[PDB]
Amino acid sequence: KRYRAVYDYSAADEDEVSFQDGDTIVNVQQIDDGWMYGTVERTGDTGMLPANYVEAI
Repeated sequence: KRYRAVYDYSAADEDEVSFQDGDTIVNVQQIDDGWMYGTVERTGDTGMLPANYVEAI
């Protein structure tokens, strides 16, 4: 269920999350081909994140 961010990402809107390279994303569920939903542990931010910006741990 855990992923690691490989690049920084800045949320475009309220439903996305922001994160930094190296952040762990947990409780990840897949939404579609482009997008997952999960929580950036370090900030507590939960929401949509682009799948290309993370990798499964």
